[PDB]
Amino acid sequence: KPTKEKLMEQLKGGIIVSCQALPGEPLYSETGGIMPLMAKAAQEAGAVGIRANSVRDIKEIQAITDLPIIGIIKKDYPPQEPFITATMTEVDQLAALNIAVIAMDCTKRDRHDGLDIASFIRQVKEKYPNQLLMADISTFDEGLVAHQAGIDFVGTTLSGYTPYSRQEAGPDVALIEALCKAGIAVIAEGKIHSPEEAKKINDLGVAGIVVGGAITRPKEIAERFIEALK
Repeated sequence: KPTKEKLMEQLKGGIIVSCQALPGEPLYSETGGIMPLMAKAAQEAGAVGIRANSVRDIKEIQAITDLPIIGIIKKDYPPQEPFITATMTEVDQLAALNIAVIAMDCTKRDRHDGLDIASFIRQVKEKYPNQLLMADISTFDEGLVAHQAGIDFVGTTLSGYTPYSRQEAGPDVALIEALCKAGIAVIAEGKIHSPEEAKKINDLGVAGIVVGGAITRPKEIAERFIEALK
């Protein structure tokens, strides 16, 4: 449980690496053991944090690194859309892992539990006052709503992954900058594919930067190489 100040010191000017592989992906292992190696690679490279999904993966990663973890549990709650740490059940399991940050879908979309997002954020903060939280959002207003509700960090991971957000390819640098200017602790995340993009984003004065697929999804990296040849 690092203080926000201490965590901000740790994350500033560095790269957080998202080490995820869902069933169906080439690096998904039913018995685990792959994502911890990815996290180890990130640590050896000089990464300042890890983003990880699932109780299993988080625990395996904790076993090999002391880097702070942003943790999520991806689980569908149909008919509603959110799946990144969608209900208190996922929050509770993540709280039990003793990790630095819990990230969760904080979009404006209808929630399975019927709560408005601000109410849920307040509920989590009331239940776990000592837990730092990150709001995965898609739009500027969603970031503002989450911040006013008491979220510690606002992340841009869902921009381009909701129908009403920016659909264009590449990182949502306009959203990142706008949130930074508004005086919000921003963790830039989503579609950051090149070191050049990462530097541009870092220059905006973000609290942190998460790079995922560009480091830890060889399939997606290879696809981009292959596409350039067409």
